[PDB]
Amino acid sequence: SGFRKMAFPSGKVEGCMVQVTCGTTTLNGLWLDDVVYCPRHVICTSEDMLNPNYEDLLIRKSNHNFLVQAGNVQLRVIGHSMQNCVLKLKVDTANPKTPKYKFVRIQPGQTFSVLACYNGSPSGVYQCAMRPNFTIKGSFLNGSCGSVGFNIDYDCVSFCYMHHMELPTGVHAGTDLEGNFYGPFVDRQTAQAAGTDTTITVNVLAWLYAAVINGDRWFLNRFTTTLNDFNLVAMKYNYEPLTQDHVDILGPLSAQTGIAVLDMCASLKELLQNGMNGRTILGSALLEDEFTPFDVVRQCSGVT
Amino acid sequence: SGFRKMAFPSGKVEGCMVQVTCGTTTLNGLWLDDVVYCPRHVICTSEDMLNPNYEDLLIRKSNHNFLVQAGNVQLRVIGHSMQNCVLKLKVDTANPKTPKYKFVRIQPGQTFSVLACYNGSPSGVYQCAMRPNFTIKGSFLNGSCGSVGFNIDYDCVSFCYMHHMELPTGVHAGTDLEGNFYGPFVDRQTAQAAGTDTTITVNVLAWLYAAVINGDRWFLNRFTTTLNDFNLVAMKYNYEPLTQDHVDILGPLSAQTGIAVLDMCASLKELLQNGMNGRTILGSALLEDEFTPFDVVRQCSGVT
Ligand SMILES: CC(=O)Nc1ccc(Oc2ncccn2)cc1
Ligand SMILES: CC(=O)Nc1ccc(Oc2ncccn2)cc1
Repeated sequence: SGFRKMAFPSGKVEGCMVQVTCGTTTLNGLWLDDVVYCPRHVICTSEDMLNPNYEDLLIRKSNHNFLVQAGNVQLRVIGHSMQNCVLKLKVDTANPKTPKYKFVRIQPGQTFSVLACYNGSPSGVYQCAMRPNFTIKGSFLNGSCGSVGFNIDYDCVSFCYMHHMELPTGVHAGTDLEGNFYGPFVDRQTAQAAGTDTTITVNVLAWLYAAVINGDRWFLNRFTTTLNDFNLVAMKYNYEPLTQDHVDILGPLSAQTGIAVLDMCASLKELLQNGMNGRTILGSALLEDEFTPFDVVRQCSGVT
Repeated sequence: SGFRKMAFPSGKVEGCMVQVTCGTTTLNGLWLDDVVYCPRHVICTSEDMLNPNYEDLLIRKSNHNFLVQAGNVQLRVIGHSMQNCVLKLKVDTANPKTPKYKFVRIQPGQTFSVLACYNGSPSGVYQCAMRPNFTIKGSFLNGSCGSVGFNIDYDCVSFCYMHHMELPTGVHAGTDLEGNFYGPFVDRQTAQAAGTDTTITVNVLAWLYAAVINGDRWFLNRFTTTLNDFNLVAMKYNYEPLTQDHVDILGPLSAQTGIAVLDMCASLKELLQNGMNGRTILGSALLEDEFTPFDVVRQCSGVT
């Protein structure tokens, strides 16, 4: 029993982290097979960042201007290309620790672990969600760029995120491992205002299930609701609309607990309208939205 | 910027996790050098657990009754002893992945990462504190016993916890790696009521510092207080007494932010007396007490 914000074990990703230096910029790269992936803004000064022309900056760089260090051993760069907002550095050595891996582009509301790194050295791991405005609320200092977000399915690491930017509001923007930004963000130091940070309704319901399963039941009420009725209250509270797909996804938690999804919706409706009245749910004073239904089932069943 | 509940990278501990089976009980062991550490209740049936005589149960066991599996390779057990509440199984092979390590007994209020495991396979990592009543609020299902808590200093893993028990109230009890329980708890399935779960005041102040450093400043007030005055309010709110040692420990955060410790105490005093009024601090609706001053300095400076 007990329910924790749990990251995936980080070991398989720790074995992929390298330091990339281009002139006076150092940040992190991901070494998979004989390729190192890193933010293309490694080639930028902080002055470059105000209005970089990446293609033009890049022409001045040779393979030997990219210094790749894995632990305290330098890798030899034998090729470099730009793919969208990532650089791919071909090195002469396949990472001996390459795990089985996929590159996946996640949808907003999906959760992932981040291995926060500096000079290619891991400092910590934490669990995130891709917010509905395609930001993440990370912990990222200068030198953390190239830190990656991932899920693990048994032995297969699915890489979903690479850290590129802190927006002036202190939230985080980044790309998939094809170098495409999540949302409308760009690797330029300019005004970039995120949209509404809505609450991931389906994740909140999952976490209310997780709570019931762990003995926190005070918020269970006598009411039900309908998707359309619930969704009027969701709109009012900057909660994502709930779809029949979300209902279906919560089906197994519904089954395990014997609480119909729409009953738990009515419970959430009362929490939104009445607040917590100084009470907590799984040790939180607010409604947690960074557990997916899959996360709740994994953690509550004990998947390794 | 941003501030996250961050675990240590788990890789060095993942390389130490094995499965220990004694008859029909399977749980996790820690393989360091040629020794595997595990809860001594591996030798118990769930019936044994109601009133186990460990010495008497243990006499019936031979080296070959202990099945140690590292990945899908069996280790050969050449010795077993009981030390307090842990079994030490001598195996004929030194773990090739043994990191530099220490066994340390932490004090209440100190934080650590847990690698939650099942059948010797890691499922996740999360950050904890030893509560002032010597419990932890973990996430631990059946088969999770032998899962360990640790800090890392650069390359040296300090092991501080091994998971033994879920108390009837759903909180967690365990030992150091010498097999001594934190607090008054015992490896027996019986009424064991934890004391008052007080809030780790020094950790809350550290986290208010972390917040100020990350731009959450709304709770900064015009008041100061004294240790004795603050401590009257702490008592009332089941907060640990603040000592001059805690003040000293917060000194560097004080220096970095230019907010005297007693001013931040007066800020906390107002939060305790007035509550949050529906506001948040680093995305929490309650005062977080599972960051140490060391944790705040590490995460805010970027230590790897
Ligand atoms: C686009 C730019 O500004 N400079 C650049 C041009 C061609 C390049 O050649 C290349 N090499 C290996 C694989 C793929 N591509 C690399 C970098
Ligand atoms: C205490 C008990 O009930 N049974 C037991 C007795 C002596 C033991 O010998 C031993 N062997 C190696 C190192 C240290 N000790 C082991 C287990």
